[PDB]
Amino acid sequence: SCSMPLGMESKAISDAQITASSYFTNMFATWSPSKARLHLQGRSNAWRPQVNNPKEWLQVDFQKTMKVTGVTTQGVKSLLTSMYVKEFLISSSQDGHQWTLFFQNGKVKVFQGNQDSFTPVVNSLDPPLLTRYLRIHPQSWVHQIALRMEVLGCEA
Repeated sequence: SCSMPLGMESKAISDAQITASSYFTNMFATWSPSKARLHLQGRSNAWRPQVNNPKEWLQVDFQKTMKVTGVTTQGVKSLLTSMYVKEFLISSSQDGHQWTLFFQNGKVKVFQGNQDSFTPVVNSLDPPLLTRYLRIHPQSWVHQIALRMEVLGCEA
């Protein structure tokens, strides 16, 4: 039951609720955090940080506690170039300042993400997170960090 899309694609999570450490901008496109939406089509249809390094993060504030049972991620093709995140970490917070990394067997879980530019990949959170804030941390990528995502779960 608890595997409903929490609103990235459908826009139930509005633009103001999605933030990042940085985003890439130029006069061809604006790859803002609010473009990080599963299946989004268009000119600048993903989040890209301004630099490619593992200190970058994308954040979603659900604005209330949600039960999170999984995440779906996708890359983008732009200007003939596929860009996707291959591996990533998840952290979560209830307040927004104190962040807990998602662990498995007593250390940080490294999620295996995408292997192409348009196939969505679902990763489960076991045990599920009860959380207001979720951050995704790119650890490895092909060509450029690029993300479109969905969060899966239910109300709590």
